[PDB]
Amino acid sequence: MKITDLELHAVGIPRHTGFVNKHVIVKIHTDEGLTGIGEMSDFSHLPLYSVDLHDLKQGLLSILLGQNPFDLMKINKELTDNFPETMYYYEKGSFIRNGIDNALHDLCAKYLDISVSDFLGGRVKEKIKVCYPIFRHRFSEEVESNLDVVRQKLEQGFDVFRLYVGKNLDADEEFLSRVKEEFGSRVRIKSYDFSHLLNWKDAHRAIKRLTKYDLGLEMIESPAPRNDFDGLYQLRLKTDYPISEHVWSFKQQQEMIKKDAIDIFNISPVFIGGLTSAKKAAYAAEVASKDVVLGTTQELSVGTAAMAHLGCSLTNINHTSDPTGPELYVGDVVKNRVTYKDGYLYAPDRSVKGLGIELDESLLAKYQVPDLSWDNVTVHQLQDRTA
Amino acid sequence: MKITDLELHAVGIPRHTGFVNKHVIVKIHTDEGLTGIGEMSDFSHLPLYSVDLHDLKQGLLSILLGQNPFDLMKINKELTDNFPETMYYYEKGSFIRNGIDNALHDLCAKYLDISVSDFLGGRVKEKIKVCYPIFRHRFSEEVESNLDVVRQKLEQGFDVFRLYVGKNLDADEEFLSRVKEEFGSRVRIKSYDFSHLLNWKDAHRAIKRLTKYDLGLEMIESPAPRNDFDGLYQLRLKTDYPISEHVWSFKQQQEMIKKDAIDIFNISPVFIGGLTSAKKAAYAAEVASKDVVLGTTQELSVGTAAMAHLGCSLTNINHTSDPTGPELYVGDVVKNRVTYKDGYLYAPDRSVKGLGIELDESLLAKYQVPDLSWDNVTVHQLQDRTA
Amino acid sequence: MKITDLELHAVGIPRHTGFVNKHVIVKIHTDEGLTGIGEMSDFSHLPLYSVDLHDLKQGLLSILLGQNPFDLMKINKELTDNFPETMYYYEKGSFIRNGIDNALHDLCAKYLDISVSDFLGGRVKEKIKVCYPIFRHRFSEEVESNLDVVRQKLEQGFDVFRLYVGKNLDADEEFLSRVKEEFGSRVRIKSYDFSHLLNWKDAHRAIKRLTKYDLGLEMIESPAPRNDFDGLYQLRLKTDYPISEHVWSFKQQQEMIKKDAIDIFNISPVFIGGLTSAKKAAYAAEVASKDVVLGTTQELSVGTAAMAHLGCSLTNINHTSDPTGPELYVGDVVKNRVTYKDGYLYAPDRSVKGLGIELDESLLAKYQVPDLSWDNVTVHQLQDRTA
Amino acid sequence: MKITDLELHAVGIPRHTGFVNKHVIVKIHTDEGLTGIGEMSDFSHLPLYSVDLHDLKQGLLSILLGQNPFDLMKINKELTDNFPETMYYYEKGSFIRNGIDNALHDLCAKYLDISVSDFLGGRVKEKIKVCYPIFRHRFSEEVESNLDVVRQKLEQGFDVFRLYVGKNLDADEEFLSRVKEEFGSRVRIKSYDFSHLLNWKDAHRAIKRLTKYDLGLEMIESPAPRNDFDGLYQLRLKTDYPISEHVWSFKQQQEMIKKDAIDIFNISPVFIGGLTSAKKAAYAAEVASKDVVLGTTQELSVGTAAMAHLGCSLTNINHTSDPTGPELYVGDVVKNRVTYKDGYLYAPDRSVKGLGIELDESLLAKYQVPDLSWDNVTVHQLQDRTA
Ligand SMILES: [Mg+2]
Ligand SMILES: [Mg+2]
Ligand SMILES: [Mg+2]
Ligand SMILES: [Mg+2]
Repeated sequence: MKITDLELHAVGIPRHTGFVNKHVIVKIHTDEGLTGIGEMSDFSHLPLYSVDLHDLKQGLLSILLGQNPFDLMKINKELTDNFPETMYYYEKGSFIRNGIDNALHDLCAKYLDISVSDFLGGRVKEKIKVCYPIFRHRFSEEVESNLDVVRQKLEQGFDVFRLYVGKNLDADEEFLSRVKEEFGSRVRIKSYDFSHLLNWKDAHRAIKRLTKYDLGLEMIESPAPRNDFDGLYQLRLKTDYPISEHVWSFKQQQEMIKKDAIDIFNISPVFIGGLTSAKKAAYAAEVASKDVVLGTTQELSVGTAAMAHLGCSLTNINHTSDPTGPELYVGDVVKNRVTYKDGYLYAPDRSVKGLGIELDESLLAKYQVPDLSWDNVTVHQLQDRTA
Repeated sequence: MKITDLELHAVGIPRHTGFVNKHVIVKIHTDEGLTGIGEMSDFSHLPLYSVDLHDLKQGLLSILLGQNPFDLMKINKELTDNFPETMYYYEKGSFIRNGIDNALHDLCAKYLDISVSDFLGGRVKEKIKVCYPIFRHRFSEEVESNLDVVRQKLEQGFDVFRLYVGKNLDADEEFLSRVKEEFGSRVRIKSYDFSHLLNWKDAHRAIKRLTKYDLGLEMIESPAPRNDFDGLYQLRLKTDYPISEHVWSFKQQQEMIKKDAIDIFNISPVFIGGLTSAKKAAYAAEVASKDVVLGTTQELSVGTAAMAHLGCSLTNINHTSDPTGPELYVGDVVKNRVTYKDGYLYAPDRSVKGLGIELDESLLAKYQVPDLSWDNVTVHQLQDRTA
Repeated sequence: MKITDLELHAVGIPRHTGFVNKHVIVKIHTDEGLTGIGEMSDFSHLPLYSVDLHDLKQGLLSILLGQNPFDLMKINKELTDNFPETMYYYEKGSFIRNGIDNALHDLCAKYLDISVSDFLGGRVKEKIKVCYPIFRHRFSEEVESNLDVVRQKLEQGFDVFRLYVGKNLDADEEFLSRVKEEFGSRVRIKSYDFSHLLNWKDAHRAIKRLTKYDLGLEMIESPAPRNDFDGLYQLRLKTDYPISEHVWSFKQQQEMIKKDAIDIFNISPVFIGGLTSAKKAAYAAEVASKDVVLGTTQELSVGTAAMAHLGCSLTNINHTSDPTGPELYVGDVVKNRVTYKDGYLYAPDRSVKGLGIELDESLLAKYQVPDLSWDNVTVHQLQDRTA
Repeated sequence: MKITDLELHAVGIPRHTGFVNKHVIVKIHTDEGLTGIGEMSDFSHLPLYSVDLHDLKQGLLSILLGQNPFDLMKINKELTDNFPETMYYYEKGSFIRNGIDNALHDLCAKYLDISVSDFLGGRVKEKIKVCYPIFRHRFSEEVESNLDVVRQKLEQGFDVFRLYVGKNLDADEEFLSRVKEEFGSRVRIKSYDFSHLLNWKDAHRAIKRLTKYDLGLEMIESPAPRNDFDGLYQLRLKTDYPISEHVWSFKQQQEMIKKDAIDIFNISPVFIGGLTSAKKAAYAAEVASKDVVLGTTQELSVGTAAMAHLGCSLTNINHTSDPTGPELYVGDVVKNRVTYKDGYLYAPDRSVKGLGIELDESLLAKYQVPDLSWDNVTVHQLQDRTA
């Protein structure tokens, strides 16, 4: 069983918020005819440069050609050798490794005629509670619209949300106040996400005022600058609420564990390099007796399926998670999108071998884009995912 | 696919050193007729009490009956719930979990018609370098015999050994001196193992005198009391050689990582609860950028096969390992023992589904023992594995 | 005075060692006709992906178009906003910012009819002592050739070299032994560079054996993994020799200062984002009373000129530096290359406004490459800069 | 281009508060006829001794004569060699270096026919928000007068003030209460300045009671004894408000950064040695991701212009600053004083080469004083700047 070819399909898919993200769908072919599909999710994050896909295909083929897809450890070592961890939340090399590794999981599972779920340790649960995102308000006039989003998504079954804050505390607080007023306890905002925008003391001030509104609050996320382990730790001591932070590299995670800097490790395949790398991070957290939440960059159904399988295999996810990409994007590239019901993300049919998802060639063509080039966008928009 | 029954076969097998160990061979039956075999290796360690196997079978069946063998994470969680980690090197509950988990790996692999190697992440290598053990000298008159062991094993292909030290430094040093004198550089003693017998300062003194003899020395193992993380750390700073310590619980490992107490994590399925638990520990070490060595309690071919598969899947084993059980025991319970050549342990045939090993019912009967009861033995003998 | 257009010229230039690097020459045009030239030096480092230059030109123009070139702080803030620091030695975004910022310095200086030297604080010295690199030996058979390099470069005036070590200590030591034997004290090897390849304890062992050879040794560089501040600190306490490390981000530098992890800060424009960013790093080091050495990625004459101007303005460079790009590359893109005499890099003519260098359009065409795509190369080769 | 002569003009100028400060206006002449003007601001601080200006002129000429004004780094090194940093807030040697360095900036800019703004990195903003000072109350009967100051300055456009506290908490609190009562939210008191008068615990008590009044409070300044880094740190952990402290030497700043002792670094040219030294301090703060506020000793228009140029070039000034000297002093020595509008200090006309200020010889004569001798004044008056 050996890899014979690789295909990278670039697509552009807008969100209901108006933000347009570019993704890359992966296809890994073998000598036996089995093909694994994967996803290099959301390249639309800073830095403001783009990766040449023609060159990337050559580099990746050079690595994969002739290899046994079952050699996951070997292949991931070589992938990391060529795309080193950088201690940066949005390293494009991590998105790349992720697409290859989840495609390999799909491939191996298909070959074995089993769901990726059973290739990852089986299931602990059949679905995971998630939350719908409300992007940060930079202005008070943005509140009304966001309240309608809550009203609409709640009616659709999403009773839990998360709020990005930090830019305009008055606006943040106006929103939280309106929500509590209109929905009482019907809606929960499980997290206030600062996106590394504030130094910890300022975050402390913000946290102190925002936490006046506790609508089923579960955690405060990224309340310090990237890699500010000391700040995270001090904040963890001053905050009653659990502190959560994204895991973007093993070194970064090791340090947060060494310093006991946080309470919840936000782990997501795309930011750490794939399912293989995410499992290592999740197991490290388990060994450290740390809580885990399944994070997201907001991916399409292929990427969401992959993470749903991993999510349902973990024993230390005791809080609400974040992947709601297929609900946020207006389009997708599959025949049947992953399913969300009552604010829960369901793991794909365990009876279906592979990821449990199927590409729709007509949709791949429909959303096709010539490259990962950038369009007109501001830094604020890239940070907040707004348009 | 569900578990329907469980069998526990107790056996007693003497070593060439004269020490007799008791093991338990596991059989996990399913509704579809597939059976997974496992091993609860070497129960012959302190504390000086024994586990009732009739009661254990009931407790384990209560847990396993009706479950899907592929739910490894779920099952291991329940196993740990019933057999908690204790921070003790020889917790019998860990040996128990190990036997069940490796039997489940065998079962799942058989069902999928693949080697356990491909169920663990494939291969990074086809064999792992190991060393033959020379148990500690309590007296100078024990040296001669041990020199013959070296002479004999070297001729058989084992050019690397490890030496247990600490009880009699004069004897330890006499041995090392004789070896260097007779074999020059033909033989390497990759580790001096103190077995947690000395406080770190005394170990430092011992290390300073013993390291006068460096025959390809790779590490100093367990040079401090059990769980003495501060001592290990101080010794790590005073020793040029890497310091290695066994991983017997996640809490213990977390602490050694938090304090950067050691250089090499000695990981072995039997002491941590199985392949699933060992993978978690190995991945935690990888995330922490720490070296790993495959340790051992000296198991039979079933247990050695399981660890050989895991060993060949890891990317961070850069030193000589220790599993040489099948070479140390006079008998075994399989049709074909694992293979050792030129001081290397080979991973079972990757073409053979499952563990790649086969039980020999006649040998199971031959070595059968009614229970895990203890025979006449001293504390020194249990610590040194001598007779 | 405003920016009106931008040009990015990709080139490929082989080294005498056989390694081929790709660079990007920058041109920033203004309404008044003045053009600043710059260099995005050596993109040929991992990660193994390449930046789309057509897209990059658009992104950069979006930032620069219409701006006043004299607004260096404002522009650098916006550059960093779009190309965030990642805590990674070879972040391509840093090379990009560097090319833009040094082109802006050239532009501003030209407008003022002064040398970049006088735009950076004048001069403290007219030349800086540098060393010629001897890339790491992976095999003993590579020694002879490297000895000839020393023999040849010494005859040309380079009496100081630096040696990359870590892969094969026997080979490293063979080289050092041969050199001392053949040249006595005629040649100095000012640094042993581990390139973050070893954990600090292994580096300590290596340092202990390699430092048996002290041929005017000034420092040990990168003797620990990237961002291993604790390791650097411990090594700094165990090593008599100064410990030096590259500055690749302000956060990383802040942490090495907070922990007093090193003795010498290796600062180079390309890895930190340009002259503006390098000045900030150098001043931070000065405020911290820390020694500085001018590092390098080995750039062409445009990039080397820029760093020569900065180098000669600093008051805390008390050791031998590393930029010898124009001596290492077989070709260049200027009419007159920077000058090296007696192992010293001379700052460009202070009477010549701007960088003091002039592009040669025929050479730009000669070395032109269609893009920054990768050719066949191994990880070892990318780490060691060998072919 | 070389320095040929130096002039030091001592002047005495009273404040509207009645306090009389002595300053020294600097003139640096060159062979080409260009003259740079500078200011050694407010020598009227303890210690109670004065510097002989005849001797100083000789010492400074010895240093400057024949030098190239563009050699800022070289000259500042030599200035610091002769006037060492002492870790004291009011080291007269710092005022001296400051006057020379800002005069050199004026000189270099004039030669280049550009504003000092463009010699410092351009602009990030065109004006900086400042606050008017209310000096500490030692008695309750001093409150009324200070309330009139607020009433009067507010009408003139200053809506932000800062209050010196610590001597009489009852008086401090009486003032704050009256202000809030009479102006509601019309006026903001951005800082409560303890002037290093109290030990941190006493400051904590004072802070706890004073912060009952939050009129746009931005920071607590100098809430611990000089150089009490541990105290500043403990207070930073116990105070929600940012803690700010003056930077009077690089060693002091390095230590506050090493210990993460404060939130905001109050940087001002006069206390650190000039624009060159202040830029180094500001860049160090930037590298440390620390906020900066432009502090003051309250200087004349020459010194305020210099700092206005630096202030508008920094990217990390996110709070209200303090320089309001030209509004506080009854007289000045220039043709046109720096401009303040709506509580903002405007950077001098960017079209005017040099500092953008012009000396008025008649005013220099008017305010001339024979030396820097002290008049009758008490320690309390020198600490509080009262009369
Ligand atoms: Mg995203
Ligand atoms: Mg044992
Ligand atoms: Mg380079
Ligand atoms: Mg003053």
